[PDB]
Amino acid sequence: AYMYRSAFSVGLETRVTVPNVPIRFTKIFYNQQNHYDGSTGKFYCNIPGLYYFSYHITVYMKDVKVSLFKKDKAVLFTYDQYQEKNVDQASGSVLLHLEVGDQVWLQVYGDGDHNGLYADNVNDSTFTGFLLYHDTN
Amino acid sequence: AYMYRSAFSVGLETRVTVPNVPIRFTKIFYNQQNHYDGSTGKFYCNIPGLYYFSYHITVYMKDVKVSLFKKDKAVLFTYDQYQEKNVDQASGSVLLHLEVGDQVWLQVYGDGDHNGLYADNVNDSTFTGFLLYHDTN
Amino acid sequence: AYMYRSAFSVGLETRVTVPNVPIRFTKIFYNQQNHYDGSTGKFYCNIPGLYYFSYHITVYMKDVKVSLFKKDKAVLFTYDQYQEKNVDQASGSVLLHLEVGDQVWLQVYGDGDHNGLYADNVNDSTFTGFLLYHDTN
Repeated sequence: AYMYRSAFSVGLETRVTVPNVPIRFTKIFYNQQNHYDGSTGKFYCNIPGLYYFSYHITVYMKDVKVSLFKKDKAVLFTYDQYQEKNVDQASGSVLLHLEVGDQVWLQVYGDGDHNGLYADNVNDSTFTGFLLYHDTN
Repeated sequence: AYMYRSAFSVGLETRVTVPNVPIRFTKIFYNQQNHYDGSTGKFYCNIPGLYYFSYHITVYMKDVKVSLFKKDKAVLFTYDQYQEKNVDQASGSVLLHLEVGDQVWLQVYGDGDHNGLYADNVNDSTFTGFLLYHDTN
Repeated sequence: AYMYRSAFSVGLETRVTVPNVPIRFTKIFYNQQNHYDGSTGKFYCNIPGLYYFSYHITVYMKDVKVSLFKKDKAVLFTYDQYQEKNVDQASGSVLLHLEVGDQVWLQVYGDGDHNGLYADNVNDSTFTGFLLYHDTN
């Protein structure tokens, strides 16, 4: 007996250094409905309703700005004013009503043409989302 | 066909500098049931049950302490020790069981009578909450 | 009528200084089904399904690494790079599918043998989780 379900939880373990593009998380904690696509780093709404989104990422670059995108524009914009060195750790959560076809993803902005020396890492960056409430009916 | 639903997600983009008062988030990501009131900055429970709350805010002041209030007292107290440059970015999440009429809001405390020069900003601070489980019945 | 429900939200206020062991949160914001055991500091899955987990903790030690465990292995590994003052404030969220018997808990690692002088504190660290989707049936 079918139930309107949609959720995904994905990570990176590190590498976030490319700006202006959708961050493509490939570590899958959960993506049963395959509504999230690691090839594009985008979540595709296949069920209209209220979704909850949450992310915790580590960005390796200077003056980092994080944007959570819905459809084609930034709906959430993070600019941690407490950025030290060339590493930024941003997080956020929000509820977004989505229609079928609506896309949601994360994107970073900043300078990485002058990054110091890397390190061990093994630090999980995550992007999660799930359908809270299915629309009308 | 009615369903016990209650959720809200609101932000500010910036303005939080006044302490001791409910932070009035006015940017509405979601507030369909209008259980959140931007005039008071408080969420009003209209359905008894278990609620999840989550916030990510940036506070412009020193020696900042953040409190999530339920009814009339702080249930969550955040005093990040990682403060420096008079810019505190506190976050938190918790599950609270609420009864009809219970109010929930965020409140900050600190010294804002010696803040340096501002900046571009454009940094979303958010307050989100949703009914997870409706009570008994 | 029975509803497959399972959620918990617990905190500490301060203490986390001992590494390698499951953090025992004892402040109960919610633990109605008693699925979280404050004695062992572990959540026990009593209902198979999709769970959302969220945590915001403050660790008092140096070179702090944080791990969210599922059953016996670390699922999430948080190694905040912007650490200082021997105080690490880590947070994370993720969705995990669990089977009955599966245990989930938080554990920290790091050097706490030589920490500086404490302070007021009163800083709520939290560990929360809830069943999102009950399994098949």
